[PDB]
Amino acid sequence: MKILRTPDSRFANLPDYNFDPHYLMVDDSEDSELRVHYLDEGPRDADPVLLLHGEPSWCYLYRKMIPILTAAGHRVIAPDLPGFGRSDKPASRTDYTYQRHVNWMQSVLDQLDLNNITLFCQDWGGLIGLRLVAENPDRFARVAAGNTMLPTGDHDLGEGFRKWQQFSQEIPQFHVGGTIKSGTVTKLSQAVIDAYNAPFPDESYKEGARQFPLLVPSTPDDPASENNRAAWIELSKWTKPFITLFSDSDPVTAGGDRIMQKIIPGTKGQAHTTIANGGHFLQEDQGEKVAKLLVQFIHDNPRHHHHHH
Ligand SMILES: [Cl-]
Ligand SMILES: [Cl-]
Ligand code: NA
Repeated sequence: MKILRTPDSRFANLPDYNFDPHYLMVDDSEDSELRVHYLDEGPRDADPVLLLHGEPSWCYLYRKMIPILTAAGHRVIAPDLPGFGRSDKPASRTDYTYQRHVNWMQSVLDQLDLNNITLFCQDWGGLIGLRLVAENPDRFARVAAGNTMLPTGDHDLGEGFRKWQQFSQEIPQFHVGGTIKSGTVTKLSQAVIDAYNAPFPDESYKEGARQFPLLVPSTPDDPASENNRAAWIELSKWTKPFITLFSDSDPVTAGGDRIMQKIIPGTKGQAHTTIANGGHFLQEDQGEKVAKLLVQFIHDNPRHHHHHH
């Protein structure tokens, strides 16, 4: 595979974003490697909070959440998926697969040796992140999920998702900022919208953004269907804390918290809530509120341990 790298001038002086870049290389699965950007904030020895973004966002989506988390003493890891943000971007839509995305984020976990993780996931950050939880029980301490899902393809995904999937593929050019506007309930400033467009100087950089909706399992024969069935059987044994923080104004994922509460034992006892005045990209509309709830969630669910452990 071939990769594109967004010029660094694109990332200059973005609103409410001043986080230094970190990088690591991951195997591209085709005999080379590509660069993953991530943020790594907060005390070096603190348990990490892993913030995974999805389609078609990047770690900028988390910028209002990160300072609240680090002020409360948390280490925060916020990676950019290949195809997005400051990460390298495979040049063909066919380069992007569900399994590759899982493997690329697994490599982040492995290289950073993240343990005792609190995951917060949304959109594809949950399609990927919940797979990582299922496949790495011993690395995760807690999970928070908002406006996400984990489809196996055995069921209809519903009105909202079907509309999105169709629109995302029909449009002549993919307007990343347009998608963020459509998935928020706030009149975003143009400089914020421009920050969502920053990774993508032209259409050639958008192949990951264009492929993502096609990778969502919607049939039982999807290449990810069985892996997601297996993930659900692991989640049905997840007894550690699991909270849902879905918002009120996202038809694509509405009600998706109920199946998590039904199936996942570690949801029992947690103070799930519905984030008011929040669209699909609830971190953009309601980042402060969500981050405060995530701080509280960690506080309400201590991990008892010795020093250095
Ligand atoms: Cl736009
Ligand atoms: Cl999608
Ligand atoms: Na429950």
